[PDB]
Amino acid sequence: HHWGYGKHNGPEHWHKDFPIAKGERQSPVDIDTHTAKYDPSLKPLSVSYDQATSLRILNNGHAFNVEFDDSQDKAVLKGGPLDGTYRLIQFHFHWGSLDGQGSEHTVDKKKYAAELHLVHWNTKYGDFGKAVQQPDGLAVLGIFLKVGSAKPGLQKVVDVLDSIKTKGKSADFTNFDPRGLLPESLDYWTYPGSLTTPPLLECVTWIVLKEPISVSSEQVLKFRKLNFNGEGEPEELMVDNWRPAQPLKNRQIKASFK
Ligand SMILES: NS(=O)(=O)c1ccc(CCN(Cc2ccco2)C(=O)CN(CCC(=O)O)CCc2ccccc2)cc1
Ligand SMILES: NS(=O)(=O)c1ccc(CCN(Cc2ccco2)C(=O)CN(CCC(=O)O)CCc2ccccc2)cc1
Ligand SMILES: [Zn+2]
Repeated sequence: HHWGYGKHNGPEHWHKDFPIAKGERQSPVDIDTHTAKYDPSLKPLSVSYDQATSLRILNNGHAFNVEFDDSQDKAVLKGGPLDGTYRLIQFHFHWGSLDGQGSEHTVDKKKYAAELHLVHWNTKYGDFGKAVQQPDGLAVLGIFLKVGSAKPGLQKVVDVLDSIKTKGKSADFTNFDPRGLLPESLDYWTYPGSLTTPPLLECVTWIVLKEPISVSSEQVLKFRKLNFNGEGEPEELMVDNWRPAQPLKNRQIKASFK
């Protein structure tokens, strides 16, 4: 795999090794708020993270993942548009080189500074690798970040990043509560889509929260000090690791709220 976010290996090149990049349900997308229809049949989300067990934080060369114990139903997402139970496996972010870009989804073409993805897999498929082969295999909860006041629940993440500066580095990251990354409201938009990085599999029910979280300039500046490169290689700052909006095609975005 030699895909990335550079001019020579970025999103416009991905289709050559991953032809599904030009598929019928690719993500992210622009959320046109006036065209999304309230669906009164959608249920409230059930975010049940009380028993979450975080384990480790990894710089994988594309972002950093906070990984969870998903060998039992400890942190799960249910309800909303979902049938059944989806286990939290990891979260990560996408962010920009400046505050005016970074998110993958957009809202009436507005780009946020960053976007958090809480990744969950449908337990009816037994493991994540099986789930990604199914149209309802994953549920990703997407949360926009804007720059303003600090997010206290993000600080423990920010302060460990110095220890995973380069690709392949990891660190213990136990006892982290992902509930501190949520906004107050769970109002959301939802639509069927894909992974936003290769292999771009069309296996995701996207649930994008309407309310952004606020993070401080200092917090996002620390994201931007990470490296795409490995240790002992010339520095390539980990910034602009977002895929732009893709064609909506034959899909409808539904809103949980009027
Ligand atoms: N899956 S895809 O999107 O369709 C996709 C896959 C491959 C490429 C080409 C990658 N390119 C262009 C590039 C991209 C960024 C800069 O230059 C390279 O030059 C190859 N080279 C650096 C690629 C890399 O690892 O970044 C690695 C091979 C190599 C050989 C010998 C010694 C060391 C390394 C582009 C897109
Ligand atoms: N931005 S996004 O849309 O939210 C989004 C985009 C990409 C991914 C990546 C998913 N991938 C790559 C992948 C795997 C299969 C297809 O694709 C992995 O997680 C790979 N992982 C190893 C590297 C690692 O995780 O350390 C193993 C996953 C696994 C396989 C089998 C059983 C259990 C777990 C997640 C969310
Ligand atoms: Zn993501």
